[PDB]
Formats: sequence, structure tokens, C-alpha cells
Amino acid sequence: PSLAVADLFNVNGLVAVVTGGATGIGLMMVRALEENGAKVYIVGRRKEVLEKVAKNEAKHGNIIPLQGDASSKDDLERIVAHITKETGYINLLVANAGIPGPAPIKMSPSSSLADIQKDLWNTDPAEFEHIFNVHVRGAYFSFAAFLPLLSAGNEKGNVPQSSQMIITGSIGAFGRVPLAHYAYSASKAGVTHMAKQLATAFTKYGIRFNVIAPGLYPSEMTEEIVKGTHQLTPDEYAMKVSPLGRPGNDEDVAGCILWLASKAGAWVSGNVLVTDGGKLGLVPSSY
Amino acid sequence: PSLAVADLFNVNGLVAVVTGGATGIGLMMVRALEENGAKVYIVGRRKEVLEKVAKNEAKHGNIIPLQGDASSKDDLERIVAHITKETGYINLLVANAGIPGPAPIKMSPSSSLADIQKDLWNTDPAEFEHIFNVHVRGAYFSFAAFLPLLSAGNEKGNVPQSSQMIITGSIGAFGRVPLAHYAYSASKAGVTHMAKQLATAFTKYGIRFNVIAPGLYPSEMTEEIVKGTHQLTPDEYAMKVSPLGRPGNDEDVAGCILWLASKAGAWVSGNVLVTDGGKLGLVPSSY
Amino acid sequence: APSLAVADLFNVNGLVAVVTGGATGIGLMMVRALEENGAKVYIVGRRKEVLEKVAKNEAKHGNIIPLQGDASSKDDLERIVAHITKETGYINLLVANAGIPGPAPIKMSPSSSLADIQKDLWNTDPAEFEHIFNVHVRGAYFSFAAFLPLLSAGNEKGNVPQSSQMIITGSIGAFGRVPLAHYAYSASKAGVTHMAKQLATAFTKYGIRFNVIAPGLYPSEMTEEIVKGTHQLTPDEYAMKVSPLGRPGNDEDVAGCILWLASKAGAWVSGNVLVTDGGKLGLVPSSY
Amino acid sequence: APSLAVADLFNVNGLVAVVTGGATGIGLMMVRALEENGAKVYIVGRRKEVLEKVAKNEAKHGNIIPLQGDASSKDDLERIVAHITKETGYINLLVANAGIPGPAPIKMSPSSSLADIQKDLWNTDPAEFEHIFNVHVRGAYFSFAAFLPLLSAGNEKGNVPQSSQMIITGSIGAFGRVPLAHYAYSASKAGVTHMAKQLATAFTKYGIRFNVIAPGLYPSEMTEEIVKGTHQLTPDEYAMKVSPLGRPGNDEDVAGCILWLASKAGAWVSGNVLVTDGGKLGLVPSSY
Ligand SMILES: NC(=O)c1ccc[n+]([C@@H]2O[C@H](COP(=O)([O-])OP(=O)(O)OC[C@H]3O[C@@H](n4cnc5c(N)ncnc54)[C@H](OP(=O)(O)O)[C@@H]3O)[C@@H](O)[C@H]2O)c1
Ligand SMILES: NC(=O)c1ccc[n+]([C@@H]2O[C@H](COP(=O)([O-])OP(=O)(O)OC[C@H]3O[C@@H](n4cnc5c(N)ncnc54)[C@H](OP(=O)(O)O)[C@@H]3O)[C@@H](O)[C@H]2O)c1
Ligand SMILES: NC(=O)c1ccc[n+]([C@@H]2O[C@H](COP(=O)([O-])OP(=O)(O)OC[C@H]3O[C@@H](n4cnc5c(N)ncnc54)[C@H](OP(=O)(O)O)[C@@H]3O)[C@@H](O)[C@H]2O)c1
Ligand SMILES: NC(=O)c1ccc[n+]([C@@H]2O[C@H](COP(=O)([O-])OP(=O)(O)OC[C@H]3O[C@@H](n4cnc5c(N)ncnc54)[C@H](OP(=O)(O)O)[C@@H]3O)[C@@H](O)[C@H]2O)c1
Repeated sequence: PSLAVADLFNVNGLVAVVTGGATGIGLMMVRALEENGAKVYIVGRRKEVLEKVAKNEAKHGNIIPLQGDASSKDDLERIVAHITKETGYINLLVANAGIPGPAPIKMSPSSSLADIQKDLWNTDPAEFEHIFNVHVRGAYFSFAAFLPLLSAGNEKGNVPQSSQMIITGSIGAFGRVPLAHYAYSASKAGVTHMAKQLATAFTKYGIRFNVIAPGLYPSEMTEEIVKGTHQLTPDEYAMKVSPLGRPGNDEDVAGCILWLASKAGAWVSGNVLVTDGGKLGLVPSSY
Repeated sequence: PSLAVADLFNVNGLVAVVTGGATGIGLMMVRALEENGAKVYIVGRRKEVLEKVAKNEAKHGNIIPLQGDASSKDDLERIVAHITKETGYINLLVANAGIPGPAPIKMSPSSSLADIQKDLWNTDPAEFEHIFNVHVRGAYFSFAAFLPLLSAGNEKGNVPQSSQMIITGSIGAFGRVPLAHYAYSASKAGVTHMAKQLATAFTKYGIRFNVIAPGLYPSEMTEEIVKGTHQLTPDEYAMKVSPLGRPGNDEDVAGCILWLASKAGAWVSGNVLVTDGGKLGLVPSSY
Repeated sequence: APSLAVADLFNVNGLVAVVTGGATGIGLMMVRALEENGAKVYIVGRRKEVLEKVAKNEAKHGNIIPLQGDASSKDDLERIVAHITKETGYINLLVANAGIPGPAPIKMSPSSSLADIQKDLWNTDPAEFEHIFNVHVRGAYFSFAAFLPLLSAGNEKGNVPQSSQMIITGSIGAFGRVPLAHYAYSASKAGVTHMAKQLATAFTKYGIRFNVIAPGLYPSEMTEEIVKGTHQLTPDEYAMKVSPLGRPGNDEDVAGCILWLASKAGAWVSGNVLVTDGGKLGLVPSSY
Repeated sequence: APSLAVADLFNVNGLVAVVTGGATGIGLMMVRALEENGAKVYIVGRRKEVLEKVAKNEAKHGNIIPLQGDASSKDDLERIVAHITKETGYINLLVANAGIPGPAPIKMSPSSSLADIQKDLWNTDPAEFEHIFNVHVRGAYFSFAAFLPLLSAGNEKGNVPQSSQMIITGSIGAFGRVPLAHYAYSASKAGVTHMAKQLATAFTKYGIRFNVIAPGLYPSEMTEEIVKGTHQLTPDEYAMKVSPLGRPGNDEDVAGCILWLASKAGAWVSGNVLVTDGGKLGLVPSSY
């Protein structure tokens, strides 16, 4: 019953997998996990980027890059086989990979309703379709693929906490003001619900499910939005970014992932972690 | 300020469109709407069924059958053009079309976890992908297609209530026990959220959005589940069907659609109508 | 019979109903629609002279029976139930609509320092607080506890095909995260809304359905002033403080809700939160 | 500095905290982790002798300062704030953890008639009701109103990089729709949970973040009996009344939550409901 931070929150010997682990939020996660004792497979579509981050960003050489398309049912099969070969188990799957939606439907006070349909109808049917394959379908099959590996990590018992899958949702799953496209938000709402359904099914089998629901974070997606923020009256930053007056950072993400992956988070299943800076309390939502 | 039921709840002169209007729930809607004064275009993929129901089921000959694929962006364009030709406006779009998901992942107490992945991984990637095109993408483009027609119904002013789009969700959007496949539920959660986002955007433009969230109803999907119910201890019917001891019926659906489409419902936007017989209160949910 | 006709579906002929706060504001619009469309409606208030006017003047068939009582007082409920258990023997529908406004709201004007806003916060009286909760939550609980035999009897007399039912007037303040009243009002409505979902979970299996009506802005005795104030609002503020449809609610809106849920149309509804808000909730920070 | 190291991220060195109910059960596990990891922790209870034991015996650095008071009493709060305003001058973290169990729960056994279940329902005492709401909701409000200067001061002293913060111990009973306690307990927790979201909406812009910890089953003074009872449960009932992970919570679980939200790790969290339930909520009817 040692309550020291270094004992509670370390992830020594934890074997983790992070899709989208080489940029933005996913990167801040693997940097937190590896610096504090873990072996973190990062899975991306760009073999570079995965490489550059495996070297350079590791502090102990425990970022193992592993190229794959987390939405492709067959790339998952080859990625699982490899990790079954090289390691035999994992303890933590983090479904963080994500795309931005179709272009947002712009509604400027000087847009007629006739113009806003022009926008609405232009949206391409194959995009708004794909965001759903990455965010929802892709999460489902990621779980289906690693479930033996996750079941094995419970048997090896290298960590006292249960095997666990974390899913990067969005506060867009609750924010009712379409700041992106209705498809990003709708897919995040869909994956957030599926996550609660999986915790309902599979916690009894010893695989806990949790959702991290981020506000505004500097990633490759938000690169431009973050640049734009520098041009906002305080009262706007406070409503579009955070009333605490900043977007999130490495340490914020480090706290979340380290809390839920360690023994501290060993009894958490079905939690939606809202790390938003307080933004959700300021926009119309359903949280 | 006449408060008589016949004055409040009539839909005389209302021009409505109901996808999936020729079977199950959608049928009970168009029968309620047409019997009480409306012109109801029913849109389906089977030209028959739409026909059989246009004759036979109408009581005033105001069911106009109109074949189309409500998910196909191009069939919507031809359906809109036709209704713009023949009528010029609509007052009410009802996105009721729906498919059942992939086969549910069965979890029988005598299934090992090794077996339940076998199930989970078998799910086809093109199905769990399509339910999302019908339920979410298909709803979006249905709104995008009829938005001029809905904007016109506000101008013709044949009814005092605003133009309105209703979307048939599901209590599966909140039920956390996967009674179907995680994709049905996840798509319904996604469309339910998009509906709240559209009410947030477009009520100010005079198009109200509402969701009907049905429990167990005798349709073509539930045909078998309803047969199976006859074999349940009361305490099971009460938890899998309704603690009131029956599934829903024509009059239940008639009440919902007639309430939200008439002047009675003229001030409702953003409501999720849960017509479930009380089931949701008995299963793990997030409502 | 499968009559999908408005006059057959939505009539409340022979329905015996009880409406607390039934003589002003929202509660009045409910009794006027229930009685006009065939019901016998007991209205329960404390101001007996207000009940008598409504019962004589607002009825169209003389079926508003005024009956003075304090719906929060456990002992007034006991005497009210008895009168009905004698004069009538059963009810089909209990409507817990009685409500008070909270303590004074905490003013947060852009030119208030945080030092000033505590001055406000701390001034709130502990009894106005502890009191809004007795009317809205405790008062609803005991109203249900008192009428439960009468509600169980209405299932036996079977004068209506729908189950016996209790409706509770909550608020969109149960989900709205910007307090337009005191944190006590909103917190009590959130509390009663949840208790209502818990009662539908318990008691639908025994044939008493529970539902919540969650109103936006409605002209009542509580909102009178706020409604007067609305007349000085840019369209854009009005669309956000009131409704993007450009009006507050009215008799017919309330008539639709209560007539839908009390009739055979609503006979299969239990655990629904009916949000009749004009779309406001979609515009303010909420948790709906 | 961007030290992504557990000892740098999650330490609470120099944090000045206040924990109501900090001498038993959950509140104790919080102070033991805050103090062991570097904080000065005022514990506020009514039983002064229980505060003194914990402060002498459970500290590892002698930084548990016992301080008797009634967290629901508006006037005891006034005297507590003053002591701290003199002895210390600021706080960084207020934890409203004090709580009571409700009235006796309404027993609904399969062999209870509905006539019997009203007997139960109506027996509930109007004061036990009106009282659970004063501790859980009213008591939380005035605790915030009292410490708001002290919380505003901790932002100025800047002994920690994170904002001043108030945490509120809610319950998964705020979402669980099957009442395992009285409808009053659940309804008060739902009410305080909502007020907490409303306060984060108001006061994060002024630099006081609000968050809710929502516990499942934890061994405290309130749950002692229930925990004893669990030892006679088929695995399947235990998985549903307790947790599908097969245990109730413990010191380390609570330590993780409070240390995550009070440290620099949690410095950007406002409006989060932390559900630490072992997965129970996913198994019972809920509204989360
Ligand atoms: N940043 C924010 O403010 C914010 C807010 C709310 C939610 N989120 C969520 O945070 C998550 C992370 O995105 P981010 O913000 O960190 O943006 P980012 O910097 O663009 O990271 C996205 C990552 O996803 C990977 N990825 C995308 N599709 C993939 C696939 N099919 N297979 C494997 N990897 C794939 C990309 O790697 P490749 O391109 O090499 O494949 C990329 O590294 C997303 O789910 C996003 O929705 C972010
Ligand atoms: N019944 C229940 O218990 C229940 C419960 C929860 C939710 N729901 C929802 O209720 C809605 C109605 O389904 P139902 O229960 O009435 O089942 P149903 O009897 O099978 O009705 C479904 C209808 O959808 C139509 N449809 C499907 N895809 C379409 C498309 N792309 N374009 C046009 N029409 C299309 C079908 O017509 P065609 O086959 O001719 O195209 C069919 O008439 C669905 O959204 C379902 O998810 C039902
Ligand atoms: N008006 C709105 O816009 C609005 C919006 C959201 C929610 N609501 C809710 O609607 C309800 C009130 O409706 P309203 O706005 O129409 O209020 P109102 O015009 O002020 O009338 C409320 C009625 O409650 C009665 N009442 C109060 N306490 C009572 C008690 N202990 N026993 C018996 N009767 C009692 C009052 O009659 P006596 O004083 O004579 O007893 C009064 O007639 C409350 O639940 C309120 O929160 C209203
Ligand atoms: N234990 C669980 O499993 C669980 C689950 C969900 C929620 N909770 C919540 O956790 C909180 C209680 O934690 P617990 O379960 O550990 O309870 P506990 O063991 O009974 O201790 C609660 C503490 O509250 C203090 N307290 C009560 N009223 C007070 C007041 N007016 N002023 C000051 N102190 C007061 C008591 O100290 P004195 O009596 O000496 O003042 C006591 O030490 C409540 O909010 C409860 O609803 C607990």
C-alpha cells in the first residue's frame, strides 16, 4: 500500500500499443509511457515519422516503430502476428489514430440559407464515410485484432492492472456546435458509445475500456487552428480554446495516459476522461 | 387558442416525406399522418411494397409512392426534383430508413473468450460500414437534399408550425448492452448526436430537428425477435421487451409522429423522444 | 380499436387527474387542456381563492375540482388523498407541477470583481436553499408516496386503457449549465429529474409510468418579469435567452405535451424526458 | 519544465489542501496520499477526536492539520476559513468529500406487495430527506462560497503552477437508476454533480476549476456493512453489486484519482466527472 507517486504511477514493464503514436497527441502519450518505463509499439502509415520518433524521442530506446494501417483489417492481422512473435502479449491498446472530417460546413452571419445548402450538399460521400472507418470501424477491428494479445497480458501478469484498451474520442462527441464537420463529431459520438458498450461487455473478461476526450491540443490537425488563435480577443480564446487561457500540452496528455495505464487507474472502466481546459462547459454540449 | 384535440393534433395540408415508409415503424407513421390529413411521400427501394401500401393502406389516397435509395446521393437528387415538380415544397422530412447491423456478437455463458474473438473478428468490414452509410451518412444527405423543399414549406406557410426533420434513432443509441451489433448501436448514437447538432445549427433558420428513439416494435427487422418473445418468463419479457408487458403498436407510433408534426409539436426542437415501454430504465444505459 | 384518429388517440375522456400548481402558469395550461378534452382534474394549490377562480371561470365542462393543500407538506397530502379516496376512489394521473423560484440568482456582470461575486454567493440564505429542494424533490417524492394507492386503484377501475402515470415538471435547468437562476433551482431540478428516472426504473413493472416535462421559457407567475424584459433584446439575444424560433411557449405547446403523455397515445411512454424548450437548450451549454 | 516523469508530474509538494470528511473512508485515503506526496492538508470533521488520531497517526510528515467544523453549517465555515486565513493565508484545493447516507432505503423484495412498498415509501422521514440535501448540495455550495477568497489567494501566491481547484465527491448514484440507497441520496448526488458542472462553467474563467470524483463501492464507515455482506455472493452477483473486476476499491485507487487531479498533471482539467467504479455503472441501468 505504498502511496508514493513513483510507485503508483510508474508503467515499468508495461507493454503498450499506440496507433497514431508518432504525431500530436499520440506522440505525447508514447513519450510519457516510454520515459516512465514502458515498451510502446507505435503504429502509423508513414514509415518515416514512425522512425524519426523511435530514435530522437525515446529516452530508453523502447519505442518500437511498426508500420500499418490501423483501419485495414489485414494490416492489423500482420501487426498482431509480429507482436505475437516478438513479444507474445500486450497490456494496453491505445486507439488514437484519427483523421479530420470533410471540410466543415461554414455558416458565416452573411451566408444565406441558400448558400449554406450549397456547402452542405457539396460534402463528398466517400469522405463522410471514411472518417467513420478510421474512428469507429478502425477502433472495433483494432480491438478484435489485439484481443488475444490483450488476453495474454493478463496471463503473463507482468503488471498488476488489467489489460486495457483506451480510445481517443473527442469533446466533439458531446459538443453540439459543429466546429468541424457533422461527420467528425458524429463518428466520435459513435466510437465513444461503442467504447461504453465494450466496457459493459468485456470488463468481466478482464479488458477494461476507457475514453480520453480531448479539447484543443497542438497536433498536425490543429496546426492551423492554433496559429489562428493568436488573433482572438481574450473572451474568444476563452470560448474557442480554454477559459484557463491556453491549449493543452505534453504534460496534460502525460497525466491522463499515465493515470489510466498505471496501477493508479487499475480500477477504472467506462470512464470518459474530459481533458478540455473547461471548454465544454462554455459551448452547447450533451456531457 | 382552441385546445381541442382535433384542432391541436390534426395534420391537414401537411406535406411530408417518410423514408422507409412502407414497412414496420415507417408504415405506422404514414398511416397516422395520411388518415389525419396529410400528403405523405413514401420512399423505398422496393417499388412494390411502396405500391401495395399506397393503395390498400391509404384512407384518402394521399400516400404517393416514390422509389429511391435514401442513402444514394444521386437518387435523392432525382427524388427532390420530382417533389419540386409535383408539389413545390414539403413541411416534414422523416428519416426513418434503417437496416440491421452485421450479425450480433453472441456471448453465451458457455463461450470462452477465445471463442468470442472468433465471433468479433468474423464481422465483415463492408457491412459495419454500410450501417453507417444508411443511418448517418444517409440521414445527412437526406437533409442536404430536401433543405430547399423544407425552406419552401416555410414560405408557402400552409401550416403554422415550422418545417421539420425527424430522425428515427434507437434506444440502442443509449443502451450499453449490445443487443444487436456494436455497429447498429454506434451508428444510432452517431446519428442521434448529429441530430442534436443540426437542431443547434438550423432551428434559427426555421428547420427544427427531433429524434424518435424506439424500443421494441414489430417491423420486418424484429419479425423473428417478436416470435421469440412468446417463449419468455414474465420477468424476461419485462426486461427484454417492456415492463408494461407488450411491445409497441400502431397507436404508440401514431401518437409520437402526430404530436411532433402538428401544431402541438410546433415548439419542439432537439428533443429525443424515447418510446420504449420503460425498457431503457431496466438495462444499462446512458440516457 | 386501431383508430389512428386524433380525436380517438388523444382524447382524455374519463381520465381522473391531479395537478399540483394547477391554477397558474404552466399547470393552468395543463388543466385547461385536460378538462376541455374530457378529464376530471383536481387542482391543488395553497391559495384557495386562486383555485376557486380557475375552477369556476376556466373550466368548459365544470370538471376542475379545486382542492387546497400544500403539496410539500406530508400531512396535507394525507388529507388530500382521503378526500379523493372518498369522492372518487381512484386517480389515473398525478402531475407534480408545483414549483418555486430559487434564492436570488448570483449576479455575474462583466464589471463584477471576484471579490464582489463571493459577496453575492455567500449572501444566499441557507433556508431559501434548503427550501427549494423540499418543494421540487422532497415534495415530488411524498406526492407520489401519498397517491400511490389512488394510482394503483386507477389501474383496477380500468376507466382508461393507459396505465396510471405520474408526470413531473422538471426544467431545462436540470441540464443547462449556465445558471439563470440560483444554483439551487437548477440543482433541485436535476435532482428531481433523476429521481423520476429512478422511479420509472422501479415502478413501471408495477404499472405506474413516470415521465418528465422539461420546459424552456413559458409565461407564468415566476417568468412574468423575465417575459417583460425580453421585449428589449436584439433578435440575436432573444434567440439565445428565449428561443431561436422567436417566441416563448404558450397554451397550445403545453396542451400538446400533456395531452400526448396522458392519452392512449402516450400509453407506452415511461422514462421520457420531454424537452419543450423552443430549441434553447441546443444554444446554451448543457448536459442533455 | 517538460519533465514527463511520474515524480515531477504527480507530486503535490507545497500544495495547500482542505478535505472535508478527511478522517474516515474515502476522504482519509485522499489525505494520506496528498500528505505522503508533499502537501499540507487540513481535514475538517465534526468528531474532533477522530481528526486528532488521523492527524497524529496517519501522517508521514506531520502535515495533516486537524480542524473541527460542520461543513454544512454556514457559520462553522466562517470560523474555519479565518483560522486558515491567519495560519496560512491561502489554499490551492478544496475537496468537498463530506457525506451522509440517506434515509433508510425502500425495500422492494420480490415478495413485497405494492401495498407494502408504499408503507415503506411513506414512512420516510421528511427531515432525513431534507437533510441529506443540506450536506451534499447546500453544504458543498457554502463550502465553495466560504473558501473562494482563500482559493483566489492561492492563485496569487502561486506556490503551485496549477490553478486553484475545488473537487466534489459525488457518486455513481448520480447516474445509477436503480436506487441502492434512498431516492434522496441519489437525487442529492445528481443535484450536486450538476451544480459542479455549473460552477466549472461559471468560475473556470476566473481560475477556479471544478471537478467531480464519482465513486463506486469503497470501504468506508457507510459501506462497512455492505462490504461484510458482499462475502456471501455468487461471483455473478458480486460482479454486479460490486465490480466485474472482482473487488471493491482501495487506498491506491483513491490515491490515483486525487493525485492526478490535484497535481500539475490535472492542471488543465475542469468539468470532468471521474468515474472510479470498477466498471459497475456499465452493468446497472444508468444515465452516464
Ligand atoms: N488535437 C486536438 O485538439 C484533438 C481534439 C479532439 C480529438 N482529437 C483526437 O486525437 C486523436 C489524435 O489526433 P491528433 O490530434 O494527435 O492529430 P495528428 O497529429 O494528425 O495525429 C493523427 C495520427 O493518426 C495516424 N493515423 C491516421 N489514420 C491512421 C490509420 N488508418 N492507421 C494508423 N495510423 C493512422 C496518423 O499517422 P499517419 O498519418 O502516419 O497514418 C497520425 O500520426 C484523433 O483521434 C483526434 O480525433 C484531437
Ligand atoms: N422496430 C424496432 O423495434 C426498432 C427499434 C429501434 C429502432 N428502430 C429503427 O426504426 C427504423 C425503421 O425500421 P423498422 O423497425 O420499421 O424496420 P423495417 O420494417 O425493416 O423498415 C425499414 C425500412 O427501411 C427502408 N430502407 C432501408 N434502407 C433504405 C434506403 N437506403 N433507402 C430507402 N429506404 C430504405 C426499407 O425499405 P426498402 O427495403 O424497400 O428499401 C424498409 O421499408 C430504423 O431506423 C430502425 O433502426 C426500430
Ligand atoms: N414557467 C417557466 O418558464 C418554467 C420553466 C421551467 C420549469 N418550470 C417549472 O414549472 C413549475 C411551476 O410552473 P409555473 O412556472 O407555471 O409556476 P407559477 O406560475 O409560479 O405557478 C406554480 C404553482 O405552484 C404552486 N405551488 C408552489 N408550491 C406549492 C406547494 N408547496 N404546494 C402546492 N402548490 C404549490 C403555486 O400555487 P400556490 O402558490 O397558490 O400554492 C403556483 O400556482 C416549477 O416546477 C418550475 O420550476 C417553469
Ligand atoms: N464509500 C463509498 O463507497 C462511496 C460511494 C459513493 C459515494 N461516496 C461519497 O463519499 C462521501 C463520504 O465518503 P465515505 O464513504 O468515506 O464516508 P464515511 O467513511 O462515512 O466518512 C464521511 C465523512 O464525512 C464527514 N462529515 C459528514 N457530514 C459532515 C459535515 N456536515 N461536516 C463535516 N464533516 C462531515 C464525517 O466526519 P464526521 O461525521 O466526524 O463529521 C465522515 O468522516 C459522500 O459524499 C458519499 O456519498 C462514498
